[PDB]
Amino acid sequence: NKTVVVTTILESPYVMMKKNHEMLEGNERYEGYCVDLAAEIAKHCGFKYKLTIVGDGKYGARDADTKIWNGMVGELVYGKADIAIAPLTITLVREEVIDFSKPFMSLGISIMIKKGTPIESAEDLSKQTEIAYGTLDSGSTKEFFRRSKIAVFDKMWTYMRSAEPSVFVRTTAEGVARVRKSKGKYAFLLESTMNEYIEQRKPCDTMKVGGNLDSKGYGIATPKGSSLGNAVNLAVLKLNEQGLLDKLKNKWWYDKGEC
Amino acid sequence: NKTVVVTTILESPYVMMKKNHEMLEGNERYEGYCVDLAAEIAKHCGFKYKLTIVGDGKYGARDADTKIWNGMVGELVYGKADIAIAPLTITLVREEVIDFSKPFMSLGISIMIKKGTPIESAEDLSKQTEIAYGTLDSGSTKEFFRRSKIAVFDKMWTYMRSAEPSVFVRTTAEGVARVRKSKGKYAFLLESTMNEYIEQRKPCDTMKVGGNLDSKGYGIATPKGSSLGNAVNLAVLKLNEQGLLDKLKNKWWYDKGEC
Ligand SMILES: N[C@@H](Cn1c2c(c(=O)[nH]c1=O)CCC2)C(=O)O
Ligand SMILES: N[C@@H](Cn1c2c(c(=O)[nH]c1=O)CCC2)C(=O)O
Repeated sequence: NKTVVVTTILESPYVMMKKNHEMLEGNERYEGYCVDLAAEIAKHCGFKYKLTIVGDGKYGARDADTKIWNGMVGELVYGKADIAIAPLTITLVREEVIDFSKPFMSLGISIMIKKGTPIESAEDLSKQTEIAYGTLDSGSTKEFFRRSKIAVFDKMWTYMRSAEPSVFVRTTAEGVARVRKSKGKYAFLLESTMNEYIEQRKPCDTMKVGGNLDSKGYGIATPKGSSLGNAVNLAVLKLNEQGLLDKLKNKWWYDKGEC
Repeated sequence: NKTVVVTTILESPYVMMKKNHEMLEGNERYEGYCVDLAAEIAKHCGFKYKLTIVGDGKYGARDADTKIWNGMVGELVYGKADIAIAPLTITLVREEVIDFSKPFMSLGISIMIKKGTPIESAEDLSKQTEIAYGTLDSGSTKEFFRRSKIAVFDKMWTYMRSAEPSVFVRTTAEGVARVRKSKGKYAFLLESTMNEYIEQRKPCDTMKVGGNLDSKGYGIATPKGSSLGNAVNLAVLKLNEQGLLDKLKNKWWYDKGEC
């Protein structure tokens, strides 16, 4: 009856503006993993959709003061969009306010260094200060450290929230650029699948080291009680079971790898 | 109000009989990953429970003809249990008849060989016959090959269902024993986490080879429309975020690894 409003975010290689996008219109000006994923889900759920880029360019966090949800989560919570299709992490605080399909991608927080950086693990970073390190300000990664009770991760958090100048960045591209220009003096803590993607991008000067600090997954989100919830969940399971999600990952990560 | 009836299955190291269990009673008779997980979930959701072993010793499949569900899924579907806590794979067909919490453990189908077997991937396997290979005669792994349309997995499936003598086994233990006693002439297709578990068990003559064929997860299951659903799902997320699920895996997989 109505065109589904999808909220997503400009994050390579999930959703990106096609080259010379000015000559394009609607959904055709975007390309990426979640762009392809959106098409598949729509086709399987039988619905027309419109891709929109989240107004504040954020994922989703609740302000402790105003208790207001921002980012894509907020878009769904306050009814500005019908569904969110992006690298959105399934978390307890978010699951309490919105619904998540089963994960369409598995991942965990990882460490990105400039090749050559004498860092092999989180503990390595924790017991040193020569090499600074941070995370995306805002996001599930930052929250992980902020809420963790585990010795190593709590030590890291006390360091990061106190660091000066700030060790946090506004976007992934900023973290990546910061690592690249810090001559091995800055390590970026980000989600493994993004870490892996950048490792295959010129100038091929970064790499993921160590194991993941945790294990989470990205899920398709819908506002609570949404009628699309059930169908989308089944669509995600179906797509994964047919190997489609694996192919989409290959296509955007390695088929187009530049290293 | 009522003691929650938990249905689980004897599958090491998820649920196992303690030494001299005849000396013990109730839940104290069992130990393992799911036993610990069950206790953690119950504590967080605030309910008393009784661990029970699924009658037919199966995970859950629908009979094509009678369309009746067996195993743990069947116990939930037909109201014989309130919740299922075990290495139960989240699949589309199952999600259509029961509810699953988000995954508490990630996995994928993998290849188990006796040390020295000249096999490294599903493709090697599919391109030969001297080395027999199969899976459990029941479960998601078997179902994966049965419904797969990917050339490699289809070829493998056509071989397995035609194979004589039968390459399917009644249980993991049998799959392992067959691998262990086949002089390298039999490979077992099983879920990664079990493969990894057995690789750390004496005689230490088996190992995992190649990447996983797929990417899936185990979830706590409840009957569709169960009131326990929400709280359980939230509990799994919390346990994961606090890092308890990772601790339980280390404890049952590596802390007591015998190799
Ligand atoms: N997925 C997270 C957002 N997010 C993302 C990346 C990261 O490194 N850290 C992080 O928190 C890379 C892409 C998105 C969320 O939902 O908050
Ligand atoms: N997890 C599956 C059951 N199962 C299991 C293993 C396997 O190798 N294959 C399989 O289908 C080892 C652990 C249990 C299900 O839910 O049906």
